[PDB]
Amino acid sequence: PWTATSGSCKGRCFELQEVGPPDCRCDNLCKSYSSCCHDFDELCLKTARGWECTKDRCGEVRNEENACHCSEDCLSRGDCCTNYQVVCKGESHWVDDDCEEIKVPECPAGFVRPPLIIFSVDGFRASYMKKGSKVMPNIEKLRSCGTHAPYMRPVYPTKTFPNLYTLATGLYPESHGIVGNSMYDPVFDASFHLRGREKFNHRWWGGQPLWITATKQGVRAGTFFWSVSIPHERRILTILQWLSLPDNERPSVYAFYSEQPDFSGHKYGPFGPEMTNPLREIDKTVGQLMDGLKQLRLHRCVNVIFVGDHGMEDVTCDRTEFLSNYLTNVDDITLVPGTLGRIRAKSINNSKYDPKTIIAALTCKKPDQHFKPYMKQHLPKRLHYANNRRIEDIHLLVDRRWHVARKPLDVYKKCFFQGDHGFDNKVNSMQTVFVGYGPTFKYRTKVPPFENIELYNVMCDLLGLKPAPNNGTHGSLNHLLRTNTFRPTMPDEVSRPNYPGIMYLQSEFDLGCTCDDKVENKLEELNKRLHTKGSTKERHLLYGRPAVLYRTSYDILYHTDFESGYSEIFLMPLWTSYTISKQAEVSSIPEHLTNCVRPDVRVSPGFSQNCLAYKNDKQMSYGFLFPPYLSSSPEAKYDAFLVTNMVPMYPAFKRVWAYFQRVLVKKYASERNGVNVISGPIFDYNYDGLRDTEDEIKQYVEGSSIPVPTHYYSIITSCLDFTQPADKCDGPLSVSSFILPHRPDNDESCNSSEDESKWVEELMKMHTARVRDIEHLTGLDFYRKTSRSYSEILTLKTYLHTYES
Ligand SMILES: *[C@@H]1O[C@H](CO)[C@@H](O[C@@H]2O[C@H](CO)[C@@H](O[C@@H]3O[C@H](CO[C@H]4O[C@H](CO)[C@@H](O)[C@H](O[C@H]5O[C@H](CO)[C@@H](O)[C@H](O)[C@@H]5O[C@H]5O[C@H](CO)[C@@H](O)[C@H](O)[C@@H]5O)[C@@H]4O)[C@@H](O)[C@H](O[C@H]4O[C@H](CO)[C@@H](O)[C@H](O)[C@@H]4O[C@H]4O[C@H](CO)[C@@H](O)[C@H](O)[C@@H]4O)[C@@H]3O)[C@H](O)[C@H]2NC(C)=O)[C@H](O)[C@H]1NC(C)=O
Ligand SMILES: Cc1noc(-c2cnc(N[C@@H]3Cc4ccc(Cl)cc4C3)nc2)n1
Ligand SMILES: [Ca+2]
Ligand SMILES: [Ca+2]
Ligand SMILES: [K+]
Ligand code: NA
Ligand SMILES: [Zn+2]
Repeated sequence: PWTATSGSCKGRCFELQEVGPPDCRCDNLCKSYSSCCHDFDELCLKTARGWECTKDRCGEVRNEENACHCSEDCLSRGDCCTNYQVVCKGESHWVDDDCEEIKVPECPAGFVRPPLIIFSVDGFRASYMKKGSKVMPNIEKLRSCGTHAPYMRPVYPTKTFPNLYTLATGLYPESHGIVGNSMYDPVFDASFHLRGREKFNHRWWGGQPLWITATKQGVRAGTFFWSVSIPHERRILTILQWLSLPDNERPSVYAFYSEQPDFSGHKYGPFGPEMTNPLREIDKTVGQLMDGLKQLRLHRCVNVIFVGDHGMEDVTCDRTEFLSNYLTNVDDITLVPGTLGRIRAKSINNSKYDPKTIIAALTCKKPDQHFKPYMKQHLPKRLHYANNRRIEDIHLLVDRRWHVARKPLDVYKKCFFQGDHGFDNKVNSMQTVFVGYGPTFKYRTKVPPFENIELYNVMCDLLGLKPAPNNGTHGSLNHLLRTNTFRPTMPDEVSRPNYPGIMYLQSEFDLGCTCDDKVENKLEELNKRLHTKGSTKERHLLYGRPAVLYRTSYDILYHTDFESGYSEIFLMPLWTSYTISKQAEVSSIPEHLTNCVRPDVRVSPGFSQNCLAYKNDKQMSYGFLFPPYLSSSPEAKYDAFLVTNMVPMYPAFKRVWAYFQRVLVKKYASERNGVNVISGPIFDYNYDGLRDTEDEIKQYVEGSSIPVPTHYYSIITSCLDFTQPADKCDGPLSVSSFILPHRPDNDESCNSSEDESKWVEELMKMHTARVRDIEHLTGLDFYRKTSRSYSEILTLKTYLHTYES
């Protein structure tokens, strides 16, 4: 691509509209494209006399060659050194001023809205805010005076370009398309890398990033990307100069980026003694910006976000696993290596390549194996890492502190490095930072940790923009904001339930089921009638019926111990809701009821499962959504064996489910002072994170229309103040949820030959989920009827229980 570098940057330095080749460029990215005009360094990257005013420069004659000015005309030109008022005019550094609440924007005449400045730092691990506090006074003041989270959760993989582009779009990497720092797109037949020019091609970058959302809605944006050779001081000066533009030309949104502390963290590890200086230098850059804003009378006008992309872990060349120690055929694969693995065939002409044999050769083969293979559809759903053709079918999830590589020579013909990142985004070392400071943010406010996919919505709220469709939950971060909150309405219910009564005689059913239940009292007869009409429903359905947000046919079924929403289309519940008090007792399935399945006289035979299909299907068994172990009485236990409570389960999966139901539910009720459980199936055969329609289901119980779930979920809710029982909670709630994969083996669990007490809870913790994850996968809307604010409930639905110490 040819450039006419003989043009000039005169009057165009850091121009905001980029110009078309062959014309030469003067914008903050021209260096990256080898396209700057011949005089860009001379005019636009001045360095003379450095970055600071000194007493002797005060009131100097302007010399246009100087990097920044200390002349009397510099404030009107907008090009003072950032410490000009401190050195020359007796002013204090911003960091030395007391924190004073910004109740309203205090903006210069002609400012239509508070500008937003995003100050992005690469590799800034969450714990640096505490561990580095003594050397980061400007950042500690933003943090203590503004709104801060103890940490912000990045997206997987915890790499730079996936995370920065998620910050910009509100999208998961599988949706925006930047699924790694390295990628092959088989449709394009094209490779994306950190080095080189392919990564500039727009076809890689999907969604709508914030600078485009702004520009389309009439809000002007600074260019967010900076060529690496532009010094940080010059990036700050360029932002301050843009903020001095005339009102009609001046952007409202800006970004600064620092390559530190990531650059040093790779060399020295996250807490290497060499890491103090990079933290001090980032802090000094924040101080330049804040002093510069104070000079422009913008320090009580601009909203500042201080945010990282990911953290940093200790990783050394010696902690590398080699695929050459597992695979015979190592020359027949291409590996994307490091802190994750992605595997595909080296040649699409090789008809000997078999993913199943590769997976099996990588599965629990060495006792302390430091990675686990997955077909991407079997990855924890909370990673949202499958629905992109750029994500290879075979994935390796690498243990924190480790790498994977194809063969040893890859590690020494490429130890050097002491830090790296990329691992599972629930890993503590990978967590990063969020601070918001300014008029629109709250004052001296802590907020709970949240995910970086939520920030795009908030940045849109700060700018008065309608966000493009994204994976945030708009409103979930309203508690960060003083004003500009977004006040969503609950989605409208699409399908109303049927409330069937007794409509069928037992002999109408030819389901091939049997139950030893022929055992016969007017006291207990009215009572069973009241329980079937919903007399215990306020105990077992604590937060209202889930709303069904798509068109379908389903029945509400009431029972003593549980309530369900029973799909006549999928022949099983969409949800089953029950409450277990701290005092509840566990019981056995009585010997005479081991194989008991009972026709439900409220549901037609034609909308029922049948036991014959399970008998004939030699791979598939069944379980129950409401656990028979937690029946309130022997009489109530018969309800748990209704055919309307049965769901298809592989034997291997029933090991996990029966341990959850028999041991773990009661443990959680004990620990949390009661729990409310909502359980159900999920169908996601196209791994898009969204509810399947019936025509997407790939597997049925043999000989039947009974669809097989890809996953089983549970939502486990209790009172945040555990001095109140789950069923009498006046205040905020506490939730944990999971999305367990419905697999025919426990190959994921290397210790599965051992007692469930040694592996099942570990599996469940890996498959922890947000309620929102379950909403996407089911088309249900939970917590419709609480005493809590809708924004509070949205925050609850985005909560992830991480199980990190
Ligand atoms: C996270 O939030 C995001 C954003 O909301 C959610 O993603 C949305 O999900 C929708 C459902 O999966 C999806 O809607 C589809 O849009 C199709 C048009 O798509 C283009 O236009 C939009 C708007 O500008 C654009 O954003 C799209 O961008 C994608 O594709 C480009 C490359 O083409 C990428 O650069 C970009 O990164 C992005 O890729 C991602 O999404 C695509 C799917 O669009 C994936 O395949 C990628 O892997 C990656 O994840 C596009 O440029 C529209 O055509 C669809 O409608 C079809 O389906 C319905 C089914 O009923 C049918 O009625 C229609 O007739 C049509 O069917 C016909 O085509 C079928 C497929 O060829 C065919 O099989 C049939 O037989 C028919 O011929 C559909 O509406 C929307 O695009 C995305 N948007 C984004 C940004 O990803 C996401 O779900 C959220 N995640 C969670 C878990 O909640
Ligand atoms: C070489 C090289 N490798 O990386 C970079 C680089 C990375 N990032 C930026 N700017 C970021 C992009 C972004 C996205 C979203 C938000 Cl909210 C803020 C920001 C600022 N500039 C350059 N140059
Ligand atoms: Ca990074
Ligand atoms: Ca799906
Ligand atoms: K069977
Ligand atoms: Na196993
Ligand atoms: Zn890095």
